[PDB]
Amino acid sequence: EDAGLVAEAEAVAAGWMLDFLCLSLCRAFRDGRSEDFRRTRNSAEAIIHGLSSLTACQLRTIYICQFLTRIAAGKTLNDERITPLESALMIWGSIEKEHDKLHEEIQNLIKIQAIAVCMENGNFKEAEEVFERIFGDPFKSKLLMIISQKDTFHSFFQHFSYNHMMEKIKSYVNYVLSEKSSTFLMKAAAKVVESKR
Amino acid sequence: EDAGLVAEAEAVAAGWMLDFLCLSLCRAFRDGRSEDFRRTRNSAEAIIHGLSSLTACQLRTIYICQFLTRIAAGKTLNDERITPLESALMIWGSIEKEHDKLHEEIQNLIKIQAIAVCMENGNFKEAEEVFERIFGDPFKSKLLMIISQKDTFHSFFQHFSYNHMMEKIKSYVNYVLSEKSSTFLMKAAAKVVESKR
Ligand SMILES: Cn1cc(C(F)(F)F)nc1[C@H]1CCCNC1
Ligand SMILES: Cn1cc(C(F)(F)F)nc1[C@H]1CCCNC1
Repeated sequence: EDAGLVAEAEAVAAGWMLDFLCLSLCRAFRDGRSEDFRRTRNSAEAIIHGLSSLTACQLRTIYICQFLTRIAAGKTLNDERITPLESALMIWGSIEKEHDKLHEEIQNLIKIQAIAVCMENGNFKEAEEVFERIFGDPFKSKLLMIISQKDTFHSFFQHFSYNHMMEKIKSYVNYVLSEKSSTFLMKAAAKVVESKR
Repeated sequence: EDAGLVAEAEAVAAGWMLDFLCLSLCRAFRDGRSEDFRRTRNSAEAIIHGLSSLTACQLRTIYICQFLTRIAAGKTLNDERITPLESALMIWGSIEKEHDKLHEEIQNLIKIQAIAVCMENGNFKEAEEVFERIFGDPFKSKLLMIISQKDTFHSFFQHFSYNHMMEKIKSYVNYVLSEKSSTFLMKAAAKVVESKR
């Protein structure tokens, strides 16, 4: 047995499992299946840990899974003092993707919602700390005012709402879902199902 | 999109990942790759948690993975007071397999080694507690004597040694390895490697 050619096959299968788990994480996120998302995320992290080295494509995949995990935990709320949406905002800006009108839309919605979710939980000191971390040198003039006067139900927040953020993210998720829908593992699995029907 | 036919495909792929991870756990166990075994075991447990229901074949697979994890931790040495080899002995007796001459050989070696590893760590009280749990109503007359006189280097233990146990287990592992070597995921992965060479 050639240990090298066996490890090479294990690496090909690890990459195949990663793409399938990303696709399952995207669908669970879109479908609102919380427990399924939690279980699939655990499987993806374990598969990723087995891989010693990742390609640029695989890095993009794991970063999407990490971004979705953070968005899923936004209203919850580890190793750092930053909030889950602030953490999603760092991932979002570092994913190797085109910075189109949808990228900026999601980015500003996450920035706004990182503050709004603190205010809605009654954490006004945290909203102030999140604000200074996100804006420390376009909407800063308005947000500082809203946070200062503790106006949780300002009309600005009703336009840039959690649902508005969640819909823009869910439409980004649908593009990733169409791109990876043709990956090896899911395509081979769907073929088996159709053979039984 | 038919949510039912998507979940069906996800279940087919989960079963495919389980067989591949079992095969990778068997090879890592046989190869002495401790860290690889640890990482693959973590991946297998996460995949198993995603599956709501398992077939008899899949139950046999997870039980082999659990048995190997326990054997790997035998000289270490959670939720119970039983030792890892005592736990391997419960799995061994409940795996749906033929009780051949190799089954009884592995069983008696595990029974003997569950006591011997306690004595070798200087845990003579634990060796006595393990003995009464394993024998509480063939070698009991001899083992009680060896444990009573704290004879860690008795010739009985040199015949039924950790290596003797480990070799019989490694030859069982090789039969499982030949049986699952033809599973979908590993066979498809190996085909890709040969296409590149
Ligand atoms: C490394 N990694 C991969 C993933 C996954 F989302 F599953 F893709 N998640 C993590 C880590 C990132 C830091 C916090 N803990 C989890
Ligand atoms: C359920 N399960 C599956 C496996 C695996 F070995 F990965 F196959 N291990 C467990 C559990 C068994 C009880 C102790 N903790 C781990």
